[PDB]
Amino acid sequence: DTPAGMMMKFASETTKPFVDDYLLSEDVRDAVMHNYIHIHDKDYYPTKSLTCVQHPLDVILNHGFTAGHGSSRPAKRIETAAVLACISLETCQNEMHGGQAIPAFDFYLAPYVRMSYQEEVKNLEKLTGEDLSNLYDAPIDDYIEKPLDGLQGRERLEQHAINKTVNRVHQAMEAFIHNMNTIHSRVFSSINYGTDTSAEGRCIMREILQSTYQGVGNGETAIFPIQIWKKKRGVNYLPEDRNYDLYKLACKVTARRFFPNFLNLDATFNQNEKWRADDPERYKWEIATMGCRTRVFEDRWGEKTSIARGNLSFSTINIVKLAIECMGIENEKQRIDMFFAKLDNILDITAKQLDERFQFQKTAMAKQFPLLMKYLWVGAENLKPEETIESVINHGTLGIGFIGLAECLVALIGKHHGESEKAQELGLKIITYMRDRANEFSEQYHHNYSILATPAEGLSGKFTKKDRKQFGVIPGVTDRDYYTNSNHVPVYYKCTALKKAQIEAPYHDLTRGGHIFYVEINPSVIESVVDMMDKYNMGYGSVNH
Amino acid sequence: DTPAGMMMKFASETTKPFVDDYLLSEDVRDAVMHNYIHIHDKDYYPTKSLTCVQHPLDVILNHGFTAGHGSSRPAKRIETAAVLACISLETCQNEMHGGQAIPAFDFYLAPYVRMSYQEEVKNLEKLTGEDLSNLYDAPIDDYIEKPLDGLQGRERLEQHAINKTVNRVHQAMEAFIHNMNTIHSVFSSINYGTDTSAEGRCIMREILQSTYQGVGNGETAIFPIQIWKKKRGVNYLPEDRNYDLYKLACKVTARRFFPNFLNLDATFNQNEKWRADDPERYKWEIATMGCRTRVFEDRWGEKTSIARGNLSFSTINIVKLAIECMGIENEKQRIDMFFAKLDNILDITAKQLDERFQFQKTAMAKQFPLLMKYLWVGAENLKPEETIESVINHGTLGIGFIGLAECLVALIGKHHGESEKAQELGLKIITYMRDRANEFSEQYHHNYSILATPAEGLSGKFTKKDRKQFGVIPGVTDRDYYTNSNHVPVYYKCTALKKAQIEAPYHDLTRGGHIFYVEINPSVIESVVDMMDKYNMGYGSVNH
Ligand SMILES: Nc1ncnc2c1ncn2[C@H]1C[C@H](O)[C@@H](COP(=O)(O)OP(=O)(O)OP(=O)(O)O)O1
Ligand SMILES: Nc1ncnc2c1ncn2[C@H]1C[C@H](O)[C@@H](COP(=O)(O)OP(=O)(O)OP(=O)(O)O)O1
Ligand SMILES: [Mg+2]
Ligand SMILES: [Mg+2]
Repeated sequence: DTPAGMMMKFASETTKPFVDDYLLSEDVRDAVMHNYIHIHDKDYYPTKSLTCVQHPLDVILNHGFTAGHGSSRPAKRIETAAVLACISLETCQNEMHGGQAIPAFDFYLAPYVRMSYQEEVKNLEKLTGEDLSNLYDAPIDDYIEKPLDGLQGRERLEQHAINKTVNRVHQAMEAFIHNMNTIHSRVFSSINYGTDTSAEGRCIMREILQSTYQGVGNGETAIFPIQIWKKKRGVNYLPEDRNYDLYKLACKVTARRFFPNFLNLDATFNQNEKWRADDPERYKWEIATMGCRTRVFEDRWGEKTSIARGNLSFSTINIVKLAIECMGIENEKQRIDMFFAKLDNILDITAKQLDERFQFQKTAMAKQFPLLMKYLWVGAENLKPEETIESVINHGTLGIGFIGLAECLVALIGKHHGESEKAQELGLKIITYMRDRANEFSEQYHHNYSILATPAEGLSGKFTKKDRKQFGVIPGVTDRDYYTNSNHVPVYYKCTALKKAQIEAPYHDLTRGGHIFYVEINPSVIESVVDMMDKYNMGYGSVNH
Repeated sequence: DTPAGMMMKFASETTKPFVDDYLLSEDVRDAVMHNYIHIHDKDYYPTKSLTCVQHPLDVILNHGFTAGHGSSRPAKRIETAAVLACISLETCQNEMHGGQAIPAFDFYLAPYVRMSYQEEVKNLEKLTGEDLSNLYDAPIDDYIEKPLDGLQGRERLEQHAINKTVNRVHQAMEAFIHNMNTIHSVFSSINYGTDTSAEGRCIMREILQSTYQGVGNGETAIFPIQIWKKKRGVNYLPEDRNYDLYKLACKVTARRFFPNFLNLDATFNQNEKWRADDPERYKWEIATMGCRTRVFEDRWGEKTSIARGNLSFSTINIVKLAIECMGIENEKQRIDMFFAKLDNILDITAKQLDERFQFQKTAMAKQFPLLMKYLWVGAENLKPEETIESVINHGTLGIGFIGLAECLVALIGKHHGESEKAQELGLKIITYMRDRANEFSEQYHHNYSILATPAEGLSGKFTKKDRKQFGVIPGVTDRDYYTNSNHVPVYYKCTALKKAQIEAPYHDLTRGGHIFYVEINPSVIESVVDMMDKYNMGYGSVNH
């Protein structure tokens, strides 16, 4: 109970009551206290703050940032480039109410391994006068480390120059892990890597994979940052691929430290038509994600990219409450036919909730978000510091959620989708109907809408605690607490690894906002999980304990 | 208009009235709503947070800190030491409502220059097989940079190994200055000047040369606030060891208006256990922050400033009483009414400080991570829930005033820059407060002091309400922006010597804080410091 916690707690409790009675609609706020819709991050509504963003780190490292009275200059070393990444992540956090992500962590910091190598290559000609003017552009397969025991030539001062760069990058990544793990006040951070096939890129991947195995402190396991591995055929999946070595190392780390996660880049819906293996800027047309299971890929009025975009707001739905309210009728054809009428009126209600906040997030000032509306958003750099930022906000995304499929799969047929085949077919109808209605609203409201599988990181037992107080204790529904996740097989049901994958697989295509796959337990038991993610279309996956 | 600027505004607006109506006493609330006492940091009352502290960095840097789920290990390089210092100064800011100060900056960071130099030596023996096992304990006069154009043997490796340490320390100090200046969405101070070893001088020079280049495209920085410590026998006279750094500091202040100056002789900053050969002599030396705060003596402990600090302080309005005392014709009666109107308010302020002290106790050692574990004098002897009560008694409490010149014109008609009768009456209103502070310290069993408030959040609060109540009075309520504690008015044409002579005597009486302010080559700065030494000053600042 620090003073910082007691200050934000007061702020949170004095802002939500004002939001409900002065900033919402009588039609929408009616369902926000009736166990139908949960408006995420309601305490930050009066501040016109967006949720999360993928940082375009190339615009800050090349030309410095000038926020407030603090002015910086272009970086020239690995040490100063890694720190500026933390500064950007810790500064934009005070302007947005969600998480911060770095897409293409390998791509972004790759050039500054080269610059730090040229600095050493001219601090060794000072002691030893030599015209070493060719190591600037010398191709290097990778930067490796080995004993300097036996060498009597230029290589002994060449391999040593590589030898001291890895440690100067080794400490730079160890400081990155500790610095993002020391939350003093009261910071959610995520990094994705794996798709860069160069010497500079591969140096970053190994040196942060070996610092998440030793741990923080006296051997403790770190919690932040959240690390994600990007898997693509032809690069790092098959044994013949270039980065197969670094794929078989991340599975060893996950067997003792439970990181990183795995992102399936084939996925039949993560593909793009302007991705080439020879493009220096090919990282634009690749999917990146955060630890909150958020996807921002497509665009109805722009190019298909994820950099410099993000989420604006999202809300969660209670599909269990509708199903429980539909009991009593005997015939099964009418209970199911009444469920979809109770879902149409809440999807339309949710859609107006997002639009009413889109207008409020408009008419803002670019100076309310320093370092965001000047360097981080797509349409910035074309606005005076006060000119009503409106022509850059249309590229964001809006989300609609749901929770508790298994419980609503036992309120109409009696058995959930882990012990019945009739229960699995009805599960794809209660989801594919929601996906279709998002396209109608996006054309109607002139925006981007999507369907989300909510992480339930702040909604663990809010719905079931109040559902018990209304209807009672119903066997199999309100008798366990802790509603199951989006569509997962219940944790109290004995199921094998394979049978769990065949059931949760089809739903990932329908939900374009986010999804995950969880397995609870040698690295062989970890690679077999990733194999299940290729035999079917998965997208995201995680193994923990 | 940032969201973090609206959330904090909401928190303050919803927290202050609750403090007013459900946490104070009636006798103190009545005065706090009646332009007599202003309570500093009123919005942070319900959180049992203290104000400021001087960080003992040695315990953190020797054995690492474990706050929350983050665990750190002992440092081994200059970069890690500086980053750990920044982390400590940024973490404790979330547990206290005031500023953070680092005393003995050079003393604290000296050994890690040696550690980095040893690392460089052992890295340079790697390339060329040579037994350089004696440079670990080789005395060095100082670490200086020079060209390497022309030399050979076992000296261009052991002078260039020292020529790369200076760059590493230089970049470390530049990163420190820039990181303490970035506004994410923090008030910090560092004190240095008294260490005479090679490493301390290296650190002092490498930060003084960077507070001149500026931040960004050669722009003047604002943070951290830097303070220079001046002592006879070390860095004042031309014969002294650190005279060159003193002249360099004057040159930097001549164009960037930093650092300030702290007079260590002062007749009241002296200590009886300070020796020139003590490795721990920095304990018995005065340190200050940018908010004019002094924590030196102790009625129930040793005389030091490390690991101590302030708990709360409040400001008084002596102008209101003097304005209220007008109308009577004779001067003796008007003067005698003033001290009567002052005594009761002094007692009220003492009671308020004591009651807030009583509330601040009964806290938990787990409400201030790393503070009640590594940063206080009596910590490291408490279980994480043992209700700290035996470590809080070493803090301090503060009573302040504002507007001496205006109260000097409500009784006699002239302020203490145009009369000698008005200068004698200004040395009574402060000595009475000092005597009453000693009496209350004897009574309430605490430590109390008198302060000259910085007026960083009280600039025009009092004058508007006084104008609304009494009217417009020529010379009193006609100028806006009440003068500072005891300074000569800015609208009076005065030289520097006369201002120094007028303002000098008050610094001994005010043991909480004070400053001497001058508005414009290092010749002028040297003259200001000479004026400070000629009388007893303690603290001074020159800036345009
Ligand atoms: N920015 C940071 N914030 C918090 N802790 C940090 C930061 N940077 C480094 N640390 C931690 C990592 C270590 O536990 C500790 C000391 O770092 P360091 O000097 O590298 O020592 P070490 O013993 O880990 O190094 P070596 O690898 O040479 O043995 O400080
Ligand atoms: N910790 C930090 N926090 C914020 N800004 C920082 C930090 N460290 C460095 N900076 C800023 C200030 C510098 O002007 C800028 C560039 O750093 P740096 O790599 O030292 O470039 P430079 O051009 O000053 O170096 P050089 O001394 O080689 O000329 O980064
Ligand atoms: Mg280390
Ligand atoms: Mg630099």
